[PDB]
Amino acid sequence: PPYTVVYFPVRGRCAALRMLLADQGQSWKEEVVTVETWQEGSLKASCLYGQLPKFQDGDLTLYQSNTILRHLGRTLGLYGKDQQEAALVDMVNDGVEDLRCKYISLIYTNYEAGKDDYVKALPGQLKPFETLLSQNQGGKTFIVGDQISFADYNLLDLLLIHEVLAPGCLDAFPLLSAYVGRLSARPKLKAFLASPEYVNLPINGNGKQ
Amino acid sequence: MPPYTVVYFPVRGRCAALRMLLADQGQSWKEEVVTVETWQEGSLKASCLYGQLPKFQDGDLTLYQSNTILRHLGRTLGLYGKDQQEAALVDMVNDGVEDLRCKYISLIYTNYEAGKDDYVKALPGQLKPFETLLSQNQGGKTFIVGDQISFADYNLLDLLLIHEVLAPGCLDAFPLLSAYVGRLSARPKLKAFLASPEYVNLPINGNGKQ
Ligand SMILES: N[C@@H](CCC(=O)N[C@@H](CSSC[C@H](NC(=O)CC[C@H](N)C(=O)O)C(=O)NCC(=O)O)C(=O)NCC(=O)O)C(=O)O
Ligand SMILES: N[C@@H](CCC(=O)N[C@@H](CSSC[C@H](NC(=O)CC[C@H](N)C(=O)O)C(=O)NCC(=O)O)C(=O)NCC(=O)O)C(=O)O
Ligand SMILES: [Ca+2]
Ligand SMILES: [Ca+2]
Ligand SMILES: [Ca+2]
Ligand SMILES: [Ca+2]
Ligand SMILES: [Ca+2]
Repeated sequence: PPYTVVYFPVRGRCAALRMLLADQGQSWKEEVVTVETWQEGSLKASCLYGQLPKFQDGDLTLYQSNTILRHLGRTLGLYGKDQQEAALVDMVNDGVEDLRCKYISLIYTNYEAGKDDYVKALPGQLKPFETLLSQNQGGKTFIVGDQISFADYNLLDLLLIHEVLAPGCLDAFPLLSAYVGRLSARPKLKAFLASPEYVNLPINGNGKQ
Repeated sequence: MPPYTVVYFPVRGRCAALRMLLADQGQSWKEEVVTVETWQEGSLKASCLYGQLPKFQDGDLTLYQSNTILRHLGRTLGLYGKDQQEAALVDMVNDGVEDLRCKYISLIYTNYEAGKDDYVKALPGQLKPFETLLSQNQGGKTFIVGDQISFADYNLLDLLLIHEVLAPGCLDAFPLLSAYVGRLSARPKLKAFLASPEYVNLPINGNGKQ
């Protein structure tokens, strides 16, 4: 396969790029890194920023989950139709990463005491994505433009993991709700999301969700 | 009138790198300044996509997210690598810059007193990947990716400048980063901008800490 994904046995920051690859019919190899192997230190020391994911595209080695998403976006034509739409794609993805950031901070550093405040704040954090859908073909296509982009895969994962954290959190948002259903029904993606490759990995590395 | 408008607090902050980019590229822009009082009134904030600044206008294109603005100017002004592989390396650098900027912002705004010594102790391990990247590209003598400037250079340069204010001499451990700061800061239009009142008379951050 042209691609290799190197990561812990978790969905985490590789979930969206895996959905992208599956949906696009691309083949890849998973190199699973155990925490025992990670704690040994040598792989970590070799990583540019001492972190995973690490990704290989033939001779090219990449780090940074959003670098991997933008690279796949660029090379597979999942980055909008022109420079103006590419900027809108980036603006969506940077917004997804900000909330993913907040989610990861809750999960790994403050889950027991901070979940109440997080869930209370969540509608205000999701509403921008509903507003963006409402301004693009009535929400009937994708988050930017009329073709899928890497930002759609990242937003879709963000929405899925938030439905597990806070069940019902999309019920006030009809366009986000319909978008989750529509993209989740794309045949290759539907098959991936139902497969044990996806279903039998935990969302996060500490067993919280 | 200029095609660009930057809408921000009277701070360098997350606009410093994109302003350096615009000035070094000889582009004109308008600064729209937002006071704390205006921000607190709430109307502008409610109208912002994610409730935050910067906001950037390029004609009728309205953008938010500082790295979105950097990438957009990187596309439209040809500062995004020579091909697809280089563009990915440019992203990889910028995402690393943003991760450390993140940590810097968290120190400055939420934990300066108690956290500064720990931060400064961790800092060489956080700067070293950028020294390593320079060492692997033409011996560190040109740019952070490839042989032409990219938006990631302006963001990294800003990152390095504010860390020298936070931890003077921190680049003494990193000869290629140190020479790089000096070199890029000497580019004539950028040198002029960095010396000018419109840069020097803004604070680095919004809370008076640096
Ligand atoms: N920007 C990079 C981030 C990559 C990243 O964070 N990788 C993590 C896994 S997902 S991140 C999962 C978890 N993150 C956190 O615990 C961060 C929570 C809080 N907000 C904080 O800033 O400390 C974590 O593993 N943090 C790492 C740590 O602090 O030790 C990793 O490799 N960790 C191994 C390591 O660093 O040794 C990307 O997008 O890929
Ligand atoms: N991802 C966006 C970030 C934009 C952003 O953070 N904008 C800030 C100014 S620079 S950021 C400076 C400062 N950060 C902090 O106070 C805390 C940083 C820590 N990591 C945390 O998240 O808790 C801050 O203003 N945090 C926002 C806040 O809590 O009000 C803003 O508009 N704030 C006004 C607002 O939100 O109302 C981008 O890249 O442009
Ligand atoms: Ca394998
Ligand atoms: Ca396409
Ligand atoms: Ca339902
Ligand atoms: Ca324009
Ligand atoms: Ca160029």
